[PDB]
Amino acid sequence: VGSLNCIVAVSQNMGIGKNGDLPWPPLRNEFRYFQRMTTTSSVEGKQNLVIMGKKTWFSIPEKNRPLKGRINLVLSRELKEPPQGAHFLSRSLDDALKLTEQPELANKVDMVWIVGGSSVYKEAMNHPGHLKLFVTRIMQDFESDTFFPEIDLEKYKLLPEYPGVLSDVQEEKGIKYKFEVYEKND
Ligand SMILES: *O=P(*)(*)([O])(OP([O])(=O)O[C][C]1O[C](N2[C]=[C][C]C(C([N])=O)=[C]2)[C]([O])[C]1[O])O(*)[C][C]1O[C](N2[C]=NC3=C2N=[C]N=C3[N])[C](O(*)P(*)([O])([O])=O)[C]1[O]
Ligand SMILES: CCn1c(Sc2cccc(OC)c2)c(C)c2c(N)nc(N)nc21
Repeated sequence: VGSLNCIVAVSQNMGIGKNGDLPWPPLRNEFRYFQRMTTTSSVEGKQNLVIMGKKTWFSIPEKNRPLKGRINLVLSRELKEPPQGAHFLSRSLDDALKLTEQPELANKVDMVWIVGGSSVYKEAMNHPGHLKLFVTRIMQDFESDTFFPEIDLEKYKLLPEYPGVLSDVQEEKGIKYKFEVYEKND
């Protein structure tokens, strides 16, 4: 199994969701970028795995589920099986990651992408090890009911460039946003 990564899009006041949807109106290229980053392997004959909490899964439009060309794994202690359309179910982040080391998954999985929500991000961010955060900065405040955890810039370095990620500002529907990559290794 390769890289462990988080990917998120966040507002200026650290917002990631509101009422089970994004705080902002849909941004076409942000969706494209999320799709491109989580799908693209760098290891022939392998697939990336996406790990998300239950609320995150159900927040994706049913038509868009499962995230195609990726192995879809949902985190939940209440569910007894994977949701309709999902591939795997685990009862914790550790278990999910433990699960990648099984004869089954071990040789099929390139990158692992945590795609939210807050609690999943928090646990990954605070766990020792090599981790990147792919952060889309939505450059306004938006009304939100769930937030991205604190990024500790003592451990997470903002990268000055990263291949296949743009460095300038984008804008859709009057909303400016930028892509960022942070790395820690501890
Ligand atoms: O953590 P969750 O997925 O839900 P949260 O934090 O409320 O997120 C949903 C909101 O945020 C948006 N969003 C999601 C990802 C990225 C993103 C962005 N802008 O990039 C935005 C969505 O649109 C929503 O508005 O789910 C909570 C349930 O999942 C289970 N959970 C989380 N973590 C674990 C876990 N189960 C087991 N282990 C772990 N580590 C829990 O399920 P339960 O209650 O046990 O059945 C949580 O309830
Ligand atoms: C495209 C919006 N979006 C989303 S919601 C979404 C995800 C995939 C498909 C989809 O179809 C409308 C919606 C998530 C979970 C997500 C994420 N973790 N990181 C970034 N940078 N963007 C994200």
